Amino acid sequence: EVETFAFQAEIAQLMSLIINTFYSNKEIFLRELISNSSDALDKIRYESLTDPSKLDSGKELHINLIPNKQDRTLTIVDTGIGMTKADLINNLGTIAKSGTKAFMEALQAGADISMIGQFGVGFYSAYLVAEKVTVITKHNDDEQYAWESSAGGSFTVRTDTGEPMGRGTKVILHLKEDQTEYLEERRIKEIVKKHSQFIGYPITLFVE
Amino acid sequence: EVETFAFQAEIAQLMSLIINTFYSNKEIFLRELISNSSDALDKIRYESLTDPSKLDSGKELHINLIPNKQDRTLTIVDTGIGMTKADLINNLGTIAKSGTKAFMEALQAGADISMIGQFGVGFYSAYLVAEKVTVITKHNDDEQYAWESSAGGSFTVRTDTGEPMGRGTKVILHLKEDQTEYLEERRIKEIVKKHSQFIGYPITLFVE
Ligand SMILES: CC(C)N(C)S(=O)(=O)c1cc(-c2n[nH]c(=O)n2-c2ccccc2F)c(O)cc1O
Ligand SMILES: CC(C)N(C)S(=O)(=O)c1cc(-c2n[nH]c(=O)n2-c2ccccc2F)c(O)cc1O
Repeated sequence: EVETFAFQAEIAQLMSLIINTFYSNKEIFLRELISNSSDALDKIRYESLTDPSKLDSGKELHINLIPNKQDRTLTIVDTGIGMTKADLINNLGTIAKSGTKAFMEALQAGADISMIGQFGVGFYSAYLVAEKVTVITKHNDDEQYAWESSAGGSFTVRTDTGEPMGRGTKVILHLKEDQTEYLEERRIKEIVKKHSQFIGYPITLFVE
Repeated sequence: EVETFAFQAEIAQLMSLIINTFYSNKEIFLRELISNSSDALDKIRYESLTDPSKLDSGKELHINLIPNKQDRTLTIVDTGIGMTKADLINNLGTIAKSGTKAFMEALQAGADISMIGQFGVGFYSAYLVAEKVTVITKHNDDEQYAWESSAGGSFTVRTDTGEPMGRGTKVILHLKEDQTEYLEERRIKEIVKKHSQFIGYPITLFVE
């Protein structure tokens, strides 16, 4: 059922860098994930102009933010194009290798972790606030997969023998014990207001 | 040979806004075009991981900046994925309509023309410095096309019965009489240094 993969050397090095560097402006993770959601939503919206049958798996194009104080998780849901088994494993491993090298070269030359997105490696900023990340994704042309990683050099991929979602990506952030502020309504609102105000899709913050 | 199209109402309105608004920080056009080149280069690099035969039309992934004082043109060449007849006409017309609406709504609420890229309509900033724009593009799965526009509500598309380029996009900016500074070596270098320093591809400024 569950397949285990070692991260490429440079990616594993970037994650250790993000987990061990003292950096207080951790809030940047939300903008990076929202921006990735928005790009998946654009990818599906564009593919639907030439082939209107790609919106069969969901007509609605949006982003949902779901805090869960009990489970200590923050979930970012989108109905974007989603990702295939190949994207999760190979594709987002090969494209990452290039940008990871450039970003660490930049940080060496005194750059900021807040610049991570300029290198296409914005996802890894989730390890600033999360101890484990679970990604549930579904692309039209493949099955539903669960990607998971607590860093430490490896990630797992399995078929999601769980509740089905129509086309999209659901990112589950299992927060570190001291990062519970990102489960607070006014805090999420504050971050979204200052970093993701100009997103071309509706962003709905869920209440508890 | 030559097909003439009317721009969608909102796009034609955005171009009039950019051509008529007094705005001195015109230099932003270069970053917007370079960033679009870089995204075309990423699109081809990613499509080449799953299908290595897409790099048959050129192995090299780069951006070339070519000033021509005689012709009063600045050319931005890339070897990115390129664009089809459909992209030039329909696809980049429909996706633009959404972002154009959002950007003008933002500018009404006191936003800056320098924010144009956040709306995916960064291309139209070329009309800050250019009186006419010629786009020569070539995608693997279509022929070579020439797109042209001096704004004024219309653009032209024709098959390029000219010298063939392998996969990519070549943007030719016919500069306004008072925008010749963008043909100067030190000026282009200055703009590239401060706005496009973290591009994941080699940018070569051509000498004259
Ligand atoms: C496991 C993966 C590392 N992520 C959770 S992710 O990349 O941050 C991420 C990816 C997508 C996504 N779906 N389809 C698609 O193309 N993308 C995508 C978008 C932009 C860049 C790279 C990408 F693949 C998303 O909707 C949200 C995300 O948080
Ligand atoms: C006529 C068109 C309006 N442009 C000259 S452009 O969009 O600025 C522009 C487009 C491409 C391009 N080639 N393939 C591709 O997908 N793109 C693309 C990239 C990003 C966004 C939208 C896009 F189509 C490019 O390499 C350079 C550009 O200056």
